[PDB]
Amino acid sequence: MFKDGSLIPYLTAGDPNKQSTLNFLLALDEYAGAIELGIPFSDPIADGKTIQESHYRALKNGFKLREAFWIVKEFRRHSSTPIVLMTYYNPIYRAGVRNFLAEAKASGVDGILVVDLPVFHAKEFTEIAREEGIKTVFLAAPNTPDERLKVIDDMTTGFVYLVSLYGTEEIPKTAYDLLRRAKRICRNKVAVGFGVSKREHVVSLLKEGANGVVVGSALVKIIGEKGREATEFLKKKVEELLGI
Repeated sequence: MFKDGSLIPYLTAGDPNKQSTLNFLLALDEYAGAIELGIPFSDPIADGKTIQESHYRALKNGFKLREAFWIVKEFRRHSSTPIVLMTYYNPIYRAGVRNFLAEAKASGVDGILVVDLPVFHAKEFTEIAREEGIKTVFLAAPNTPDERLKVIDDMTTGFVYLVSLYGTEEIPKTAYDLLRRAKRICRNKVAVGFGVSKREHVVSLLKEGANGVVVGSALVKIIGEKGREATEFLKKKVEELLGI
């Protein structure tokens, strides 16, 4: 879905507010190869500390499941940059999968990542998304075996998203191991969410096969620091991670 060597900015929808998220996105596009928009949820038991707090914030500031599409609808008015919507199953299962997928397709969403998709509903979900034109994005952690990575790759139409609860300040060997294993198995391109925070992390991961490097934590960190005034600090951090 994105060019090799891509830096993939991740932001939580509505942190601090929807209009502000849109501002940050339009401010990081020039560096992005793709954008990942998260939908805040009550129990983000899969995310790390920093990102869990962005959800806690978004929800505090009054967020609604459909404020995310607005962010995308408006972003499109200026960019074609592929957009992947990140979410927990709950929101989708409540509003209706096909209903949710179709609506995202209308606002401009290209693909979607469901962090905790029940294997019991994975099949139907992938088929529906396909009918609706939404490329799928599946996740894998360091405790994912080669055999599941293969199953994941065969279902994936967008790209495989490798993560690490670990954190860092260096990328843990377990995450590196996961990357190597993924490149050796996945036919789809892969992006890594290993919580980068240093220019040496980006250089190293791209060098090791990561088709794309996601950058969330390091941005959400700043966002939860400067709020609306995060913009400029976001660009300097991105440039740092680029060495520019």
